[PDB]
Amino acid sequence: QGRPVLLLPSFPTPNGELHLGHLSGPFLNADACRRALLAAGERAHLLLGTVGHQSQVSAAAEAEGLSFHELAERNTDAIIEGLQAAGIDWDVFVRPSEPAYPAMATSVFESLRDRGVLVRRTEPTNYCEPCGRFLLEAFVAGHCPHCGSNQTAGIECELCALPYDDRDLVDPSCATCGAAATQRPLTRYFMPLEPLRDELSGYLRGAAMHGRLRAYTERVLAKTLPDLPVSIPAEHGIPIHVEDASGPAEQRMYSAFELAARFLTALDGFADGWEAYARQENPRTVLFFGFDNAFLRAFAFPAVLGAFTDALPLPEALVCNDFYLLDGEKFSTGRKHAVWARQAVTPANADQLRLYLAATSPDVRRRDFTTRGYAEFVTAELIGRWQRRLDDVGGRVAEHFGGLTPEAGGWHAEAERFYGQIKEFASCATLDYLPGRFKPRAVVAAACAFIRQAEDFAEVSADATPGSGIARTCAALELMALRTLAMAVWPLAPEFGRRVAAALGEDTIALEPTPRWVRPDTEIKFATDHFSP
Ligand SMILES: Nc1ncnc2c1ncn2[C@@H]1O[C@H](COS(=O)(=O)NC(=O)[C@@H](N)CCC(=O)O)[C@@H](O)[C@H]1O
Ligand SMILES: [Zn+2]
Ligand SMILES: [Zn+2]
Repeated sequence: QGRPVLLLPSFPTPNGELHLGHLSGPFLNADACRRALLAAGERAHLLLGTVGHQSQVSAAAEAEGLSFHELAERNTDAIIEGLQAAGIDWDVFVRPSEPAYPAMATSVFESLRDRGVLVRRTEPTNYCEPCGRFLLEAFVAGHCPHCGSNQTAGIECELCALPYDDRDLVDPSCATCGAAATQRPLTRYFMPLEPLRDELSGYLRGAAMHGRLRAYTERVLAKTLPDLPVSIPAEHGIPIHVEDASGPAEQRMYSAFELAARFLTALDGFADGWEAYARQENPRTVLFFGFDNAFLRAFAFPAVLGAFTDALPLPEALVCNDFYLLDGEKFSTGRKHAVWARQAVTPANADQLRLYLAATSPDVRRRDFTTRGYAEFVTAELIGRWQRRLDDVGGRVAEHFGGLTPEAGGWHAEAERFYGQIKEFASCATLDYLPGRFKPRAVVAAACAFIRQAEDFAEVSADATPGSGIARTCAALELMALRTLAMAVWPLAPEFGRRVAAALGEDTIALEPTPRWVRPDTEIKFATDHFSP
């Protein structure tokens, strides 16, 4: 397949900086996926941005005193710096004020309205008379009807992500003044999703996702599908005129409806013409997101995108994660419970921190970050054992082979077994970086177990008869194993992988199931200080 791969992590909301939970979720997942795809010889492009309108930015802008626009651009700068600190690369980044964006968003609404996909509905909607505003998205507080959580923003429940109508939010209240909501009639544009039930079912049946997300899609599809809000009264946003409206006629595009337009604006800038590129290159698209975005990315995004265009296939894989915890409580921008990326990530610890977030990847469970757990990983595992193998193999190559990589001679049983272990590690790495079954956590665990297998084999190498062919084989295998480690961890620790690679005399290592020998006579000198405690 010569198809290019589009990696589309969630566009972070520019109401703050990124914390380590963000990194541990869609951003490290998408960057490591991209890197493994490049290492396997594919074309891979990560599309990013903070473009769009989220009501959280408007609300944060009120409190902070700034305008929506100032606050989004300021936080976009900070988000960009944290991503670069963590080694997250991108092929395009769409800022909140991208001039070509509103045309794109408007094109999607008008094209859906004109083709009959949308409706205008009038219903009683929560309103705050003292504040003088309708109570929706981030401006309403209340409880999810499915799970009872109060971690909501109108139709979005952070805990279960199960959809529901605005009028179903339990115990609504003004999120600004606390007053219990009353009501007012309002007329808004909606996109019904229940007509699309068969298309969405079929689309998701053929998409790749893990079982936790699959079972979520089944719970969603076990009830009727709410209408997706399209328009909304708000101070900021892409304008939408609502005809024959009870309530304000001049409204805005609801953020959830913007998802398709955010994607295509990014692709348009990356390709200089998104629609020609889509039809001529037939890209594969891979989504990365946290579980609070599960409805938005498994349902609302394909629904809107697929009704707008067929120039590109809908995303073939959905790489969903749960929330990273900090000392047992979720990383939270709002609640200011966080370790911030700009403050904590340095060139010296980027590789080891990415390795640790992957070793603890909150893939199907919320998992915990503590500074203790992280520090012990660095010193005991990465230094105490990964660094140790490099040194042990390196110094014994110096001691017994004049620092040159020997050429494998004959074999015996212990070499068979170790080579077979090298094959199982290499195989885990090629498979578990795949978009279709992305599990970096298993690659790190396979690395740790492999280091221990290599520690056993060092005993075998130490006891081979000096000067013999089997002694050469053992050393060639020990080098082959370190070459395979650098191959296997490169997507997560690219600087560490590149440095071990160059000590083995290679500028790049293909990501592949077949282990390779180190070139005989290659001078072997490893650095002693890859990681920093
Ligand atoms: N503690 C945590 N651990 C692990 N992942 C976490 C996380 N907190 C957030 N996330 C995930 O990080 C992604 C971005 O988070 S976010 O800034 O709040 N923005 C949003 O959720 C939506 N505004 C994205 C809209 C879009 O994609 O266009 C989102 O995919 C979110 O799910
Ligand atoms: Zn109020
Ligand atoms: Zn819920």
